[PDB]
Amino acid sequence: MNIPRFGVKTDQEELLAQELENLNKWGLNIFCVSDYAGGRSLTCIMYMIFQERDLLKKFRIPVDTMVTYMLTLEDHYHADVAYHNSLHAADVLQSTHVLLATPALDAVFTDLEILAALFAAAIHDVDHPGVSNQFLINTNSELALMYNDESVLENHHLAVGFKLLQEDNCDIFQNLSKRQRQSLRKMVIDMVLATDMSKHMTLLADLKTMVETKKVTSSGVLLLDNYSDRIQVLRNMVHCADLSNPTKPLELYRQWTDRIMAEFFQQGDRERERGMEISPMCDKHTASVEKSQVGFIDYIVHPLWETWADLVHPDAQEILDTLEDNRDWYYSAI
Ligand SMILES: CC(=O)CCCCn1c(=O)c2c(ncn2C)n(C)c1=O
Ligand SMILES: [Mg+2]
Ligand SMILES: [Zn+2]
Repeated sequence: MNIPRFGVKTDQEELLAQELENLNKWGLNIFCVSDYAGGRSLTCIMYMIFQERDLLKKFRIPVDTMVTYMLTLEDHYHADVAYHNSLHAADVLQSTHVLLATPALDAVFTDLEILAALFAAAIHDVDHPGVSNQFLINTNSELALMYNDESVLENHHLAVGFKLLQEDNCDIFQNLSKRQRQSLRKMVIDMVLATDMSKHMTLLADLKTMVETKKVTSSGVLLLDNYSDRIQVLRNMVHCADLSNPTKPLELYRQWTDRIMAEFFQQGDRERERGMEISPMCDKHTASVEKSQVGFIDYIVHPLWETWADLVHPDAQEILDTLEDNRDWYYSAI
């Protein structure tokens, strides 16, 4: 291919150039990006980010190969799924891109660790069917049997993300050294596996413990002396970016909330048809969208982002406020 300016073919190039000025900002509107990029946000944003960080040249990644992988990856997100489609992936990627550039983490991560995090973010939900792990377990699916009921979807996301590199002209890591490929794989595994919600408690516990014994340079920049600490920060970062929806401008968060409930209810419908015990928040006949988000933010999202903010202080101060404003907004919408 000839490679379009912003990676994708668009009829609204300038309206798109407008939004991409927010590429490095929390305030980026990915819904607009999707609209202006013919529904290919993940391909667009990943291309932009990779140019922005000079990652194509750094790792000697042919552009045509990069674009072919990204389109392939995007195609394996399900368009009929309400929330867990390529838009969610583009969102999580871009948030991750911002969280990497946060001042308190300046010159901490290697280029490889950066590359891994962005690759993990992009693939973390590929080929999601629109139902939870427990649904795949209860139905005795092939997937749940392969992976022994443990992080089924997440394991599936890793398998699919990596196997796609083998489709014609998709090997974006072809010029990486063996050592680097080995190392990237590990990091990506750890990060994607950390997006299983049942890992959240331990993840946050470790992050909290990290925060209490943190050491800083003269500048305010965090000092992560060794590898083990860094991947712990990377795991939490992608996890944060994954649950970053309620930290965004209210206009966006509400649209995310609508997408997730549609997905949730659609599972519930299917659970009902099959006479299965309905999963939490999936019963359209008894679910309070507004209560659920307040519980979610109170028990999961605030504790998570608070701890992250302590770690990167004071870089996340505005993000934390926005979460608290959004919490309040949903509290009063009951
Ligand atoms: C709007 C948004 O952030 C959806 C992505 C998170 C999905 N999600 C949950 O995972 C969840 C939840 N409550 C408990 N849990 C474990 N809610 C409300 C939720 O949306
Ligand atoms: Mg996931
Ligand atoms: Zn996700």
